[PDB]
Amino acid sequence: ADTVWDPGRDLFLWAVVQNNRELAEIGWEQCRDCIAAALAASKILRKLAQESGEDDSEEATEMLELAN
Amino acid sequence: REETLCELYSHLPSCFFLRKLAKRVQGLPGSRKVCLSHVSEEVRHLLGSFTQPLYIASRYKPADTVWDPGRDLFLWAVVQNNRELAEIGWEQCRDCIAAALAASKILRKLAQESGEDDSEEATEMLELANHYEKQAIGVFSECHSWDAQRAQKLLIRISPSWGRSTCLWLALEAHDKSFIAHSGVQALLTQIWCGELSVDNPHWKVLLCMIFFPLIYTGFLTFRRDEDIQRQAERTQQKLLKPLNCSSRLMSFLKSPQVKFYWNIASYFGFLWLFAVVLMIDFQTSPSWRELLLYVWLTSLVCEEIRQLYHDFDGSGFRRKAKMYIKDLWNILDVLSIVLFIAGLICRLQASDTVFYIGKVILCIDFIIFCLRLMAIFSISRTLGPKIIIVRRMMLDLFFFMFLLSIWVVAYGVAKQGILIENEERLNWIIRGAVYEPYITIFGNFPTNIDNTLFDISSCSVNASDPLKPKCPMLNADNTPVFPEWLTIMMLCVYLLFANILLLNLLIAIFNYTFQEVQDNTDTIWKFQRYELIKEYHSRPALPPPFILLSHLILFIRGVFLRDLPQRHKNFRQELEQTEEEELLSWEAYMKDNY
Amino acid sequence: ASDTVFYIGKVILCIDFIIFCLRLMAIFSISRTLGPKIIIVRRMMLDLFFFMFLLSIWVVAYGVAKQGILIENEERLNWIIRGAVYEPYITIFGNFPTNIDNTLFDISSCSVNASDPLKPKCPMLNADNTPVFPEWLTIMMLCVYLLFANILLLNLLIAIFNY
Ligand SMILES: [Ca+2]
Repeated sequence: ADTVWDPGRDLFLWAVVQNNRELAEIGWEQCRDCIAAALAASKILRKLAQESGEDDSEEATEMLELAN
Repeated sequence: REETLCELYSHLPSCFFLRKLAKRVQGLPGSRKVCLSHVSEEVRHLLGSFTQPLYIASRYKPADTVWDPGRDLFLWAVVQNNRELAEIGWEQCRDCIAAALAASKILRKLAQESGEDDSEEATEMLELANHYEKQAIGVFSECHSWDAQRAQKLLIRISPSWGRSTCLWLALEAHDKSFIAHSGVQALLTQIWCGELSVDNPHWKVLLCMIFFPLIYTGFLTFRRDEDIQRQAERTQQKLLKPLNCSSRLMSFLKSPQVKFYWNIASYFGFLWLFAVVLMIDFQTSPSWRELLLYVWLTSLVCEEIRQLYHDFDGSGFRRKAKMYIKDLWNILDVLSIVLFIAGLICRLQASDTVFYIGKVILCIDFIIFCLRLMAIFSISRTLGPKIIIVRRMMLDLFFFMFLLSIWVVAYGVAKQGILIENEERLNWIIRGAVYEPYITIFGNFPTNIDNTLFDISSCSVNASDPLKPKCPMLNADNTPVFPEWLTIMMLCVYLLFANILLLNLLIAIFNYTFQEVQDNTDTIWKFQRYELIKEYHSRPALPPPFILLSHLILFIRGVFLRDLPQRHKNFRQELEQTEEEELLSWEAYMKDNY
Repeated sequence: ASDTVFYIGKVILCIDFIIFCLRLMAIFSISRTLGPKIIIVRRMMLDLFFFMFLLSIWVVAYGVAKQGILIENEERLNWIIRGAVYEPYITIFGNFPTNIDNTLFDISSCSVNASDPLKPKCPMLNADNTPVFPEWLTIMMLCVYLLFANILLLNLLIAIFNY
């Protein structure tokens, strides 16, 4: 029930969850703490790459390379 | 104009295609007058025996044979292996997902059957074939993202410009691995495989509803109809073609291929258990009642094979049907199994005791053929051609090494029996102690292999002992061999080393190398197999092979009265309406330029 | 306090001991996370089961044929399974000189129906002390079966697990 309002972490999450290589890199420098944000993005990308199933042209290459 | 092109085929440079056409004309540029059908014959031989001819002679720009000028320069530039003149020719084409795959198949077949020259036919032709495969994958993956529901219409139509053949058959006949690893083709194949029933049903639910019939009626299985009419009607309306009714759902569930696969494999296991109990427990002098079911079963199975021969394709020629029917491999296994069973059934009621045993042996061999016909379904692939390419080479190399080992073991055997035994007048002991024992020796363990002393079981005092005794080694003193035992051990060590290590390691090197290449080849083998299952379990009637004659009665009675199943295949091959066709082709030409 | 369940409880405690001794090895080898185990356990167990099914078909075929050709109909069902699925299954692991165990009459008794004390029925004889079926066909068939079962399938199994 903390729920702080940080505008830096909104564009970064919105750009990570749709797999945008060049729009999350713009979003990352606006963040406040950047050792938690990168690791949270890496975990979201690896889980979302795992549970795709159907399409493996996107979810393997793009998502695992962006997570690394 | 016509015949400007005929001269264009006349001016072709020296190539393997030109050598084939020159061999055909028996029964250099500018001299000849090549008719187009003479080309069209060899084009069919490279493209496949299935398709219709491309060029009807003196029927140009008038048995479809549409006149498209885009597909002439592209074919003329592909068949002479021009990397930079077929790329110019490709953008002038009308449909470019069929053209690239047809070019890929022509290049791979022409690269295979060259034989003599392998500087050109390996590198240039296989690289160009992979190039056009990649171009087709790029165009289709551009088309699939934009609409995702017209792409499946695009993969299944008939193009008249390539011999009335569909794009999917050109794709999977030439073994294009990266075009079938793509997602849209797999979604289309899963949509065919699941049939009337909607996807996302889990695996166990299908079998559990196959066990209990009203469980499907209780809403346990999602279907295509209900989900489609629930989403389609509501989504369109709220943002702004009949309901399945009382007794149709039973036939709709029994028409599915996925359920039909399980209901055929269970009956096949039942057949194997029935034949296993009949062959061993009760095989009486007279045919018992249990053994009659076997004969009724086969009769139904032979009628099933005759119906597959009739209505797998619609070629309308008896050579045209049988020539492609025998080109299978699973059908070959079935043909051999039925022939062995018929020979057994001829011999089995001889009423003379001499042939009663031989018939039982024939039925045992037929059982081995049936139990291998099981494994053919889940492991081997359908195509007759690619098997020979590796079976011949590896069997030939195996035979050569085996011959090389057999020479060595015969040498060791003849010498070893030569040195320590008096001339033997019995020929059976010669082979039994010269080829048999050194052959069995090399597989034995090295401490066990030392079995050497003068006199244990050999008897030689009066000629030879008849009850299974070899002649003794010659003795100088009482209980001694004139030949020292340590020379025998030294010679056994040399023979054992050279035979045990150096040759067998080469055998294990070759077989293991193929095994590692085969196992490490690909991950798309199972996906390719799915498509091999889909056709045969698609066409076959619903009811299992015990009651398949019940389906044969209806389908045979319907066949001669009024023509039934007017679309023989309606989920694979489709003939688009002419008003739709142009709008369909224009969309993919736009997507090609955008790509 | 009833003797029937006193033995079953001891068996249950032995299985519980096996679970405790594996709970030892879980500490020093395995990892905590439940999820990543299934990703490889499911695939490798499924591939293993498919190959094993493929081998079982072949050994059942060889067993049913081999007992089919040289024996009179057997009225006892236990010897059918015991000499059709058990012996070809134990054969393929044996050494090739040891695997040749073939002659007409050592331990089989068939003169009056079947001998009850653990004797299979004899192969049929035409002459005295001879099989009507030649022994070299049995060896030739054993060589084909032994080659195909011993090499080609098990090398694929060892290829996957070793990979
Ligand atoms: Ca068939």
